[PDB]
Amino acid sequence: DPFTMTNPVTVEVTRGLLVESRHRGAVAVVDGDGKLFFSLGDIDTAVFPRSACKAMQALPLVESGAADAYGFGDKELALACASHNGEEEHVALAASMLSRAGRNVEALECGAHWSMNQKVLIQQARSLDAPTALHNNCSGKHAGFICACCHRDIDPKGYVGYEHPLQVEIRAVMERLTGAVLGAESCGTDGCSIPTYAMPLRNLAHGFARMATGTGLEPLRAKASRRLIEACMAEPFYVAGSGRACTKLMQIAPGRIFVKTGAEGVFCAAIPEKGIGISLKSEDGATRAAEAMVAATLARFFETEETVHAALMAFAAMPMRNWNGIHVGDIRATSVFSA
Amino acid sequence: GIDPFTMTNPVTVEVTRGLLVESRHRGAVAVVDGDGKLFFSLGDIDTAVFPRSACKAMQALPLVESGAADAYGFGDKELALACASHNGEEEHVALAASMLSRAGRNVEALECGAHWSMNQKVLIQQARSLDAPTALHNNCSGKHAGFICACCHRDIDPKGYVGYEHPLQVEIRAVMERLTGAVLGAESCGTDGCSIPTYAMPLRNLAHGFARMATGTGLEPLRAKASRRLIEACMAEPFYVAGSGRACTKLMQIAPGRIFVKTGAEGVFCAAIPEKGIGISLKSEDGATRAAEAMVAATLARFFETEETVHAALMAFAAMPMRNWNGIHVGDIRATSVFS
Ligand SMILES: [Cl-]
Ligand SMILES: [Cl-]
Ligand SMILES: [Cl-]
Ligand SMILES: [Cl-]
Ligand SMILES: [Zn+2]
Ligand SMILES: [Zn+2]
Repeated sequence: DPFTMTNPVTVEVTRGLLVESRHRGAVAVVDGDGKLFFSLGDIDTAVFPRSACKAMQALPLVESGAADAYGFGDKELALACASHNGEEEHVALAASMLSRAGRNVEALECGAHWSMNQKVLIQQARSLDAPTALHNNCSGKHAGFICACCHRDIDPKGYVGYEHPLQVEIRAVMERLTGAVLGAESCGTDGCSIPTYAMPLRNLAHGFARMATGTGLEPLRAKASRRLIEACMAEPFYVAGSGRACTKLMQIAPGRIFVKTGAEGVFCAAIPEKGIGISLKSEDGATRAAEAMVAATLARFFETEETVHAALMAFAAMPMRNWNGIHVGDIRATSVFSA
Repeated sequence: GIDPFTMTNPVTVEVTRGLLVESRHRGAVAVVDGDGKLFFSLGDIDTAVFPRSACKAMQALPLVESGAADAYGFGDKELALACASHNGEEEHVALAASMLSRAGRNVEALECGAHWSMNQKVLIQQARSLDAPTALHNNCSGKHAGFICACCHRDIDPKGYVGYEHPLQVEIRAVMERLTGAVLGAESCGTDGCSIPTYAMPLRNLAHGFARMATGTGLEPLRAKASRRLIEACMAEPFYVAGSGRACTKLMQIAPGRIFVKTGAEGVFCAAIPEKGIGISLKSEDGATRAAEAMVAATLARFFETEETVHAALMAFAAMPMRNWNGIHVGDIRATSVFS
């Protein structure tokens, strides 16, 4: 009988001299042609990408012509690809995207939530009675969905539904990019009420490598993919925002590194100039582990660019300080990433 | 005297989405009776684990044994707060402030630092009413008020009470060694979130320590009495141990007066069932609170299988639904069959 191997320990969290907690996980690094550069752990069992694949889901917004018809630039494209903090800049831009399609917050079907970022949440609490759908981290993606529908005269009502034309189109796009089979059996409902399709990490990484390089893509999809990847790297605040790893990681080497977090410990990334796509998951779903793992994986490709490498290693290995500012331990990606 | 077998910890908690397991947690559980006999276990219960806040009731023994709690007229709410990782609600803050003032001190005596509530609803209330939190809002402020009170009652200068060789920390090591039978020293010590020592020890020893506090077995009369007072106070005033929305408080409302529980940072739980002579400790390998919560409920449930209403209420913590922002059920967080 075959079985699945136990995932290796990818991240340790120390206190004093001891490992206090440990995370296991898996990483796939795939080039534009589909060759596996590097991997750790189980890259074949299907994993939910959650928000990490928002740039794939943003392809309808661009390919439909809607982004151009509505005058969207890199900030709107980045927001369409974002799990944003719900800061005022994000909420205003989502509202503007909807308004250009003749719609408003009432068209959003994602629901509302308070910021998961503590400083932004404090700001929101002090200025709002309750968040609205615009504050949802997925509001730019859903504004992008609504814009793709309205530009094409598709009724956006029910755009979250499995057989709404928008979800039909997103399945076709993601199957083409990743080569995975996306069906009801491997589908769940995402935090924002749209389908999320579990697929192998190997396929997810391959899909990001294709977006990053154009390999295997028809001309319009290759061009739209470049636009999205470049918009995210050009306006990284709009992908995440203040205090956030995705934003800071895309400020290390401006215009060269694409990253995107997903809920439950997922990260996707790409390095266009190296032809590389990356996907990963921390087995237990911890964000702190996925962040350390994506920085340590990226660092493998910048070892001779000392300033970039040092900045990535500062996310791969990070100090923890207590409320008095005393160093108590570290969160560190393990040696499997440098071997 | 060869070395024990190494172990990979089993999957104790699954998090599903749709038809699939989305995330998984591994961990370990020790259940020990008052005599030190191992009653049930899963995973590695012998490698040292930091208990973090889960052992606050052990650290509260100086407050009671010194005579300070009685000298200051404290009741169960103050004892519970001394044992608490509280939410920083107004009642917790006011009670820590009055424990300090009854000892002739104030917020400036606290050496733990300040933080915003880890509970989101309380955070929102704090943000709307405060420019910044103070040390009284720290989840450990009742414990640290207890420390300061223990010092002041005995005319021990509380300044520097976080330090490794302050008399209070010397006393805490002696208490915790007696209760747990573990060796506590600098090599197995770290600094806690509140700046005091935290000592790694095997889950087996931590569970035994809670079984001893719960039963009195192996303890001298004053320590057995003080331990009863602390465990009873937590069960009597469980809001003061944690607060609104919190697992420790809700778990202590299932079977009033019968189940003691306490969370610790990084996925630790300790528990006791005094009437059954049982102490419990556990850790999620990755540190996730959601896993530790499911594990403590599934472990407790094994002791109440013939008490259907208590069992059902515990099972609702062992397997909990997850809903998205629209209220749609997306999956569940469930303790696995290793608990059966
Ligand atoms: Cl969700
Ligand atoms: Cl294509
Ligand atoms: Cl800490
Ligand atoms: Cl004793
Ligand atoms: Zn979403
Ligand atoms: Zn503490």
